Amino acid sequence: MENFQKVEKIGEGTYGVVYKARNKLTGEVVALKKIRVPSTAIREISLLKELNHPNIVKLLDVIHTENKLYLVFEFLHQDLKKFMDASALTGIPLPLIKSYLFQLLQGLAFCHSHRVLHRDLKPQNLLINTEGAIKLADFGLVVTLWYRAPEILLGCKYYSTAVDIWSLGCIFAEMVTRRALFPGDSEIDQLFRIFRTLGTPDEVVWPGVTSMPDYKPSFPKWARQDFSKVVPPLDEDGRSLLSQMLHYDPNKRISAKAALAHPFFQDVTKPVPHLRL
Ligand SMILES: CN1CCN(c2cccc3nc(-c4n[nH]c5cc(-c6ccc(N)cc6)ccc45)[nH]c23)CC1
Repeated sequence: MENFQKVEKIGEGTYGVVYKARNKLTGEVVALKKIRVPSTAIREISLLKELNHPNIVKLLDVIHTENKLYLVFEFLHQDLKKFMDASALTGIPLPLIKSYLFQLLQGLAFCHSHRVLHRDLKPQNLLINTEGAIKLADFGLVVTLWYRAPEILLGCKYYSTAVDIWSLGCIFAEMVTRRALFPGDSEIDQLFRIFRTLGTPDEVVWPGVTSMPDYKPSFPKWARQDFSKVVPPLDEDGRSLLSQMLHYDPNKRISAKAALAHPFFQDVTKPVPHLRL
């Protein structure tokens, strides 16, 4: 760790803190996460090092010394959140939204084929570069609930890769409308905001829902809203794909692999964004 000079504090979480740092040796500029421990986690992390893909932020090295764990990541220059904020008055052009969505589905298809889940996708841990790339970061092993799948909120303990598809659907929506799709400030408000838009789930659309740990018969019954009202600007191919990413039933929810074959992506390209760094 003496091999690193911290340049500036990049992020703070409930696990650790992230710094932009320079390797006094390699010369490289990297993102250094200071985790503040389980041997099983040492092996869990050791496995993430092999999980290498163009759309996953590279774990360059793992450094375990004393009562600290440091993870050295590939550095990227901006997060999607900042880019969304910066594009808020014009909106991200559709071709770029499509490219980012496609690339993220590629990243997820990869992860998921290795039975790895992200669990906590959000704009803040999606990182972009000048080349038009977007990458998955901050894999999960005040907390924002806005992107949480309904099965998680209802207490499902052994949830699936489908949770990441739900999160990405919410992010897709957000890029298109320039507003959070489900901005809840508590678990129940998150759940109820979902219900109010997509309708209160029942056994018809989601077999087994009523026997989930935190499901309550006393949940209010709201009707599903018209989808054309939810992401207006978006064309029918986009809305179609979104609806399949936001299916209640995790087993009906589209896979990353299947989503990549959706008609929406027939004309996909790779624009370059204009980044102000
Ligand atoms: C809230 N945001 C976060 C992003 N922040 C940020 C701003 C500007 C440039 C940034 N570059 C990063 C970054 N590069 N590489 C990373 C790797 C992880 C990582 C961490 C954990 C894992 N597991 C994998 C990768 C997290 C963050 C980064 N983050 C940046 C701005 C504030």
